[PDB]
Amino acid sequence: NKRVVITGMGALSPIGNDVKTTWENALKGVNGIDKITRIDTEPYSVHLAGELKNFNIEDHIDKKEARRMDRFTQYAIVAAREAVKDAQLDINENTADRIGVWIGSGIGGMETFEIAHKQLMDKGPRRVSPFFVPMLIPDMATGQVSIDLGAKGPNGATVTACATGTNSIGEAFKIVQRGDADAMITGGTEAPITHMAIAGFSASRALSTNDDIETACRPFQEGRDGFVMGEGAGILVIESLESAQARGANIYAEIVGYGTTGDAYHITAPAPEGEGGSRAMQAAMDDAGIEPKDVQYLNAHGTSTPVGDLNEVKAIKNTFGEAAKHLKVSSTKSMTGHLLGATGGIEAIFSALSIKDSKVAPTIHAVTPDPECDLDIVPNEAQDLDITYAMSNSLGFGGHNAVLVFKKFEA
Amino acid sequence: NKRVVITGMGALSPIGNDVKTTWENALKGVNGIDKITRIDTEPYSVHLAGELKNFNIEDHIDKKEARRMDRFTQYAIVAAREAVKDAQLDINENTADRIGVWIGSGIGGMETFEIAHKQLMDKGPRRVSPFFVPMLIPDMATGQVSIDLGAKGPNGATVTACATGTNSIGEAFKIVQRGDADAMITGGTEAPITHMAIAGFSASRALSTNDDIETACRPFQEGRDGFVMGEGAGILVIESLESAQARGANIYAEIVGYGTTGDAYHITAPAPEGEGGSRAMQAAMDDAGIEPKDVQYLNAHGTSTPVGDLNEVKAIKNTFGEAAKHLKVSSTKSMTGHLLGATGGIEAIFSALSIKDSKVAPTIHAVTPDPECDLDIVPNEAQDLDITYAMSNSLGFGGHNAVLVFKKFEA
Repeated sequence: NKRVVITGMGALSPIGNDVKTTWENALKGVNGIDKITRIDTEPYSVHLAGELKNFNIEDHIDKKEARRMDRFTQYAIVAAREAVKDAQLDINENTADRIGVWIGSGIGGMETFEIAHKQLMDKGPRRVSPFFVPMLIPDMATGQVSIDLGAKGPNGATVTACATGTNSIGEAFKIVQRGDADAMITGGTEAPITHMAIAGFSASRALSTNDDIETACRPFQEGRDGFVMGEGAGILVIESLESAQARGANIYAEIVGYGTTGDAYHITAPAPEGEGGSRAMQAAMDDAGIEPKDVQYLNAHGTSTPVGDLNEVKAIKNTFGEAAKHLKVSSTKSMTGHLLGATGGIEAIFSALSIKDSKVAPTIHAVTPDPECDLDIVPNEAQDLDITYAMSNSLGFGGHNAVLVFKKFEA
Repeated sequence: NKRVVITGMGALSPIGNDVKTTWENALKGVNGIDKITRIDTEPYSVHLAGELKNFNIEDHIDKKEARRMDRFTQYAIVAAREAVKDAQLDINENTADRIGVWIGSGIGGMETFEIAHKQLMDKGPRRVSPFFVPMLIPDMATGQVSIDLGAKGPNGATVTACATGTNSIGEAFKIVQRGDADAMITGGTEAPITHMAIAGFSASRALSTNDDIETACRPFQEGRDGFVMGEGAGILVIESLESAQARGANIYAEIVGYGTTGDAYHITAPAPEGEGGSRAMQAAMDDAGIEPKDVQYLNAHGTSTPVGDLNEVKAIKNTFGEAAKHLKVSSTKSMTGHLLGATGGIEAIFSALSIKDSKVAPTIHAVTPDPECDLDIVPNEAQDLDITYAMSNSLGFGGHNAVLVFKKFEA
């Protein structure tokens, strides 16, 4: 059973258009949420989202070969390129067949559908673009990324809502571990800031109606009224240890555990006591061959929803027990917003970078605490911390629970 | 490596509302393709499709709960129930945690999107149903299926276009094999017969505009002009050998191999000479520990497209070699149509049932033999054949290739 290491990272987030902007800004507690500029939010009750700032796709890809990509694919391509450059992974005739792509998108090409549906309705089916289908479907990020990079190994996408990025990485992890690829370009991507997504998520009352930016998203806090939608992509290049060392690559961290469970409870509501989340955390630690004692850091799912944030704390308290007081939890979503599919990818990056730099990003807006949520939230300011094992949680709609455990590399 | 066996099957297809009907009808070369009744097809050039016949959802699910499910989820629920009943898998307090769900849908809730987007446009954002999001996204079939059955093990969905059914099963296979679950309810589902899907696929020139119900879908033959769209769901209950034997379950077949590759060539067009397809077939055989000599049957992808069908034969020829003209290949899409997400599941079923009943389903409409596609396609009439190893290919849009290898249960 081969050892799997992280050799590259790529990111586009509301707080940075590359990994170290994103990461540095994350340690300074920067706010990615702001008034929506992408759409006219007049008829809605939500006007805030974590949009990418100062981002031009034409800086990265030619116009003709971009007009044929939905934003969610655009972000994946840019982030994957960054991660491959970072790992200095050479994808060529000798290596391509064993270098795969496994990038999920929870929502897919929402904007593309809206445009093409308007067309069919308002102007007839005959004027629907021949590029509609390959722009719309969730696996098109993976397909387009593999074409762009020449990667030919195992090729897929795990679509599991908010847990999409974490599951996709986990699958890619087990693909390398079983020896079916030497390297995988993996993670999550999402472009949900659209008419239909805002109207859909607020219809189901999952979105915050707060118009003020300084408290809109406030994980684990009094007054939290749902998550704030964000966009971006979190991509990892993961390799076998053999491969990484053979080509001489720098190692960020090792991936050692992956657990996934289902609540089998409600289609949108978390299972009471966060029971599914607990079983997922336990499975990931059983995979890693560790116990709760060994985990210093946990990047929480913490979306700033009443039940979610409460149920996660309950899950953590049940699973860790005594070690719950002596455990650093952070919800980086407080800065980025909930990136949906892409959130698990970006959080895997945050987690692995936390092990490397011995730091933990804060949970900003930690103003009005909660007697129910009595965990070490690493409030408002970044703390130093020596980490050996980090956890990342993703507990999304549909009852999907996904957890990854990362480990410091030393030999 | 733990041995993984198929204990249950469930199916909804254009040629039957359960496995027995579907399979029996399949061995008689029944035509599932007929004029579309789902929607007014007047402004389009395509008027045929493989719709479910005499299927009412209220026979299976109460109207109040069905109204909150897109057809693709409705199909997944009904087929999963059948496979569970078939396997007599009991999901309870002691088992649920180790029984997972992994059901993919390549397209998800196309109809739900069309309805909600229309309301958003000509009425307003506040008239959008609160059930829109959980009806729309692709992982909701897995979410709703696990809730309905109480299954709580690994929870996910592999979305890879036409290869969705096959990849999903491959993932579930690997989950049991690594011992992360005792059983998995897995497969593909799809409800693609919608305005936006017909307009989308014809715009990209992938659908036949043929009206002749008896020649619309002619896999591998002379006049083929694209695929014919179908709906349905193909669900398997797969289990560890130890588990199936402990609870006393009848075994259909064993899953022994799984390969997945990426073309890294074109978004819709197959890699030249089906090179990616060949690597996927080789990977699955390497996984299974067999050579091309050992395969008696291969359920081909064969969607009735010029380039696709030709490139698959090329892939088969390149990979099997001498054994190529001693291989029994067949494309069951000739009868069901191309079910997209569901097709991988429906074909895994056919492949496994082919090993059990030692009978191969035919490729109907094999009227005009194309000189380039010179394979043993089991023309028009079902043949008898002893099978030890069966292959199922799925090579779809986005450059995704997925191959499973099944094996007659030994001991």
